[PDB]
Amino acid sequence: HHSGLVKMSHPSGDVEACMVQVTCGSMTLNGLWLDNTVWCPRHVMCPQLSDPNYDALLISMTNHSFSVQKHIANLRVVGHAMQGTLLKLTVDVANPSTPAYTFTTVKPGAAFSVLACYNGRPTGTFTVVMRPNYTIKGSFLCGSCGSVGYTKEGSVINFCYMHQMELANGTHTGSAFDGTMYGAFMDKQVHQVQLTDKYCSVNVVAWLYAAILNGCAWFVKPNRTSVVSFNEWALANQFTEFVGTQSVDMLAVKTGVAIEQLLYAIQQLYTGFQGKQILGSTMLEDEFTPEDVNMQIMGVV
Amino acid sequence: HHSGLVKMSHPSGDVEACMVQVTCGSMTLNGLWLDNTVWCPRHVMCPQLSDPNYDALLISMTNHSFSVQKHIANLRVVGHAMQGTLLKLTVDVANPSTPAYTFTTVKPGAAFSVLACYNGRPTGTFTVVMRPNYTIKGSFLCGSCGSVGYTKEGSVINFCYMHQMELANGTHTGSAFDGTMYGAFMDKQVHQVQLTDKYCSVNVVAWLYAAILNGCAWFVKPNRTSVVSFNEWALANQFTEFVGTQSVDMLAVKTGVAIEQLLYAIQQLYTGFQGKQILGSTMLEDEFTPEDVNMQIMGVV
Repeated sequence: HHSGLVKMSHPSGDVEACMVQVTCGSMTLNGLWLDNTVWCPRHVMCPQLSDPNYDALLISMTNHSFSVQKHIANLRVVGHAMQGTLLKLTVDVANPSTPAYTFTTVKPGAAFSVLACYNGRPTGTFTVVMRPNYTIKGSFLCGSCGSVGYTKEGSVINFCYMHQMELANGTHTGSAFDGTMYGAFMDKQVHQVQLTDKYCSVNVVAWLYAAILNGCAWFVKPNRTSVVSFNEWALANQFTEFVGTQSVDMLAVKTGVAIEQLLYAIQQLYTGFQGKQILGSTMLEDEFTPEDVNMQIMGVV
Repeated sequence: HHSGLVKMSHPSGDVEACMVQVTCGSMTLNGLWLDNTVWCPRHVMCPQLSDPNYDALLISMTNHSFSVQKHIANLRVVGHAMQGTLLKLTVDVANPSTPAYTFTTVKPGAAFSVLACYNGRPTGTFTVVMRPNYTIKGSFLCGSCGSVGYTKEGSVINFCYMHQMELANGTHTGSAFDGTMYGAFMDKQVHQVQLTDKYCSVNVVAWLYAAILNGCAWFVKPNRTSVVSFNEWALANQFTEFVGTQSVDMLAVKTGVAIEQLLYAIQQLYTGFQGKQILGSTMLEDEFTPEDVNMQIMGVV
């Protein structure tokens, strides 16, 4: 039985109309063009990208150091500034396709859509969850820096991610549009310690509820673990602590299974499934959120 | 270690600009508006959708039976015709956002992108493989009929799917734009036998090669099975017969592992992984194609 659950991304139209190519000397990557501002990673200023002095690089630059092309036009740069790990270029024309938008920060376990681009040309879209160590399991190649991740509320786009790097274990990180990197990472071509990932408990619970909404419920016993008792279990077992939400509450209402019944389940399943399947998997799945389950299986925003 | 592989869809921009809402009396669904033609499922003509007479319904209709709204305008219908399970409405204005496009038929194991829509409003994009029983494991709700699936070559969009139904096991099917349904299915609200699914061998091979390109290769032995010998194995074991492609050939070249080495591997792994993992899974994965692996891990179109 198929669960109705797929990795689903927002439609990328509105964001595609905001992507440009930024070139500063030898280096070329993607930017995001909203109003009269173009955002892009600052290492576009760098030739030898290990321990570089972006402050010195920045001052070395004038407005004519930066070339910005729209492929999906040429924008004249009339300003330049650095904010954390991003450049903030000002251009003479405002993007007439600028969406209604905000900037935001995504939190571990939250999902968002990524528009992957090369040379300012949109090439693919996918959706990820911010992991607990502030990486994502994306699909990025050389030239992908500057691709953006975003959520959408109504017609408003919430930009949350500008892509910056691949870590040794093949995951990816980038920055928020305040210029801070997610996690403790730095935008230099240096060795960095990746933190440990954890299962996202709220999302494993969402998934068990998705199984239930598909008729799969052998793992539900009457037993129960309190959130508090579970959260002390979690800290010893590479699970995040669990924090409930109204979205998880809707699922408990629709199915009549209590959060605490599944917290207990997680505790048992972690040790072993015992040769059984859950939604065609034999390991806990934490890549779907309570909102994904509410929307895709029940129609609920 | 993360493999760099995600379920990746084309950017949906060009197609979003082609989606409209079609309403005929009580029933509302999505259409695809290219040039002066709007395509939509024919059961929009139906009130009691079991054993309906579309031929009689069709004749019962005039041009003023059909209302077509663009939300992402109102199009006057000046023609109407039925082709298999689709209506072909002619409208007075041609879509000025019409992409370069073709129609095509997708084959089992091939991947494509779906733009899911409600009331003519794009709401999500995802990517699927056409299964061997001509269903897809999608994410569709009431009102989703008329959403479209498509591939993309260069700037040309290859429309291959217009969504029609959910089968009892939770999978989905629809038609090609010649109006034929995929598989033996019919667009009536009646019981239908679903055929058996099979593992897609070419795609399990692509996946084992993706593991190899990520350093994971414990399952590679020197042993070998011929395609022919494997294809006779497959017919007894719910695998598709394997047909190689140049894309699978590139992977064999880049890694120096022979197709036949992995065909043998599949044969052993099918019985059991023996408590080992492959790319973080413990079952064979057939949802990624040789082209997905070539593009996402190596940059190769």
